[PDB]
Amino acid sequence: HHWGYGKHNGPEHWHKDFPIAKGERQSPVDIDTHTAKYDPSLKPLSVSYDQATSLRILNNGHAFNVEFDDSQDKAVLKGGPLDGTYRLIQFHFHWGSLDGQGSEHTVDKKKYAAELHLVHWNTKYGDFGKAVQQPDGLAVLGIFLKVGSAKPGLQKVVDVLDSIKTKGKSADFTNFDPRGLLPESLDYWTYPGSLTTPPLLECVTWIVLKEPISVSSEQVLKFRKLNFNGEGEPEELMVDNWRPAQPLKNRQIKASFK
Ligand SMILES: NS(=O)(=O)c1ccc2c(c1)[C@H]1CCC[C@H]1[C@@H](c1ccc(O)cc1Cl)N2
Ligand SMILES: [Zn+2]
Repeated sequence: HHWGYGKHNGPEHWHKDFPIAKGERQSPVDIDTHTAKYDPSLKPLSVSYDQATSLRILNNGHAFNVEFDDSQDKAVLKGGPLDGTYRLIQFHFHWGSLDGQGSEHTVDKKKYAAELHLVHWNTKYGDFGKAVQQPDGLAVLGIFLKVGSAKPGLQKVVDVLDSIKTKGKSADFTNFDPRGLLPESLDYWTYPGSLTTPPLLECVTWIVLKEPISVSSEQVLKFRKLNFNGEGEPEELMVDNWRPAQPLKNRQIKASFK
């Protein structure tokens, strides 16, 4: 009886195994655009992905993860609210059963069809396992997906999903360039928060881009053909793998922009 996104094991249940679920800096949150303050001291974000080395794509029973070689400073996130250098380790998405839901963060209570998380760890903690124990261990770059025009840079992801339909399946996934998933603008909101799944550790600087990317109906439909279950188990479609908005509590969301 492991955590998941069903009626009996979903987000309202997680606090029983992970009491930090009701903590002081939980993610995601609603971004009230009128209450977020412009912080003219925030530096522009630095996204250096030109040497990014993708290795593998994995269905972990909760989402699919595209994993990167993070054994050197290849793909890094710096500037914005961050002190130091954060190394890209993996990306994944959260998505809905319908185009009207799927994102974890909301903007004035608006839900997007999906949300991309580019996950980075602080290189002063040496490994991701150490970083998740620190209040400034991770920086997650969050990008909203809306349904409209196709995102050409996503199609290589969409087309390998047949090969990792069920929990525990992995496939080689080399030479994938995550710059193809970025919107034009790097305008962002930032706040201190948490992992959005168990173990819900309060180790994340969230950096949420204002500008969504557009993906096609056919592209998101392929996300929705994935399975939460293992091979040879009854089919349960991988949909609505998103946690809802958590209380902001004693936090301010800052904007990089007016
Ligand atoms: N939706 S998200 O981007 O907020 C997110 C949610 C859950 C997890 C991650 C990212 C990644 C990133 C850091 C820890 C890691 C993971 C975990 C797995 C195995 C481990 O041994 C440790 C950890 Cl903590 N859990
Ligand atoms: Zn995530």
